Amino acid sequence: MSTLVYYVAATLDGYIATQQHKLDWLENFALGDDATAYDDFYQTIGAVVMGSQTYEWIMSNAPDDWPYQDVPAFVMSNRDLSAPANLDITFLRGDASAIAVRARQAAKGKNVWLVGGGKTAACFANAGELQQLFITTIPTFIGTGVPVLPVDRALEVVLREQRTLQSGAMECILDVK
Ligand SMILES: NC(=O)C1=CN([C@@H]2O[C@H](COP(=O)(O)OP(=O)(O)OC[C@H]3O[C@@H](n4cnc5c(N)ncnc54)[C@H](OP(=O)(O)O)[C@@H]3O)[C@@H](O)[C@H]2O)C=CC1
Ligand SMILES: COC1=C(C)C(=O)C2=C(C1=O)[C@H](CNC(=O)[C@H](C)N)N1C[C@@H]3Cc4cc(C)c(OC)c(O)c4[C@H]([C@@H]1C2)N3C
Repeated sequence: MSTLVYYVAATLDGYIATQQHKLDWLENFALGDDATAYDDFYQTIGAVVMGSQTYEWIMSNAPDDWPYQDVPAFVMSNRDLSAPANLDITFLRGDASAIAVRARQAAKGKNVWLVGGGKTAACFANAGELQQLFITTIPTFIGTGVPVLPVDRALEVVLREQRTLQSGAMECILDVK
């Protein structure tokens, strides 16, 4: 069917942000020309899913430039949060299965991009709803920070592809189960 994919950038110790929710280690790093183009991945996406912390990061850091206007967007939270009334943004909560079929439908046969973050990704994985991961790994350790996938127990994956870029960053596709 349609794939729920976790496409994310992470440190070598498996963190997707500093403990203060900063991405200096990420944004200050030049992936290089030989990286897989962002567009080529985003072309395969028909919906995005997010937790509320990642939503608030994007709105505080790019308030006038929502990046996913091209697709519907589902933000999970237990608040009655509000989006600018002009943006394709829905707020859902609870069981991760219902959210996935809602998002897979809206994706129209394209994939659902689980942008994150960790807590949200783990909710889906614990529910057996996460099917693939695409990780860009930055050659750095930050010691502590936001965990990429805080699952409750060991989630094993099959390595389906891996590239090492000229800059030291790496890319891999992981299939769940
Ligand atoms: N480096 C990268 O490539 C990426 C980095 N990031 C970073 O990750 C950080 C945040 O990741 P994280 O800290 O894991 O927080 P999340 O982004 O996972 O948001 C977590 C929140 O989502 C809500 N939520 C999750 N599951 C459910 C559910 N089943 N039902 C209802 N609400 C739910 C809750 O919000 P509430 O409290 O509202 O209930 C929870 O606190 C941010 O700093 C972001 O910038 C994000 C994506 C990729
Ligand atoms: C592949 O390597 C990745 C690198 C090198 C990255 O910089 C980033 C990622 C990578 O995967 C991925 C997604 N890739 C993306 O290209 C877009 C930004 N979504 N990201 C997910 C998001 C959403 C977002 C949004 C905005 C507006 C950001 O402002 C720039 C931003 O930094 C971020 C980021 C981060 C950026 N978090 C919060």
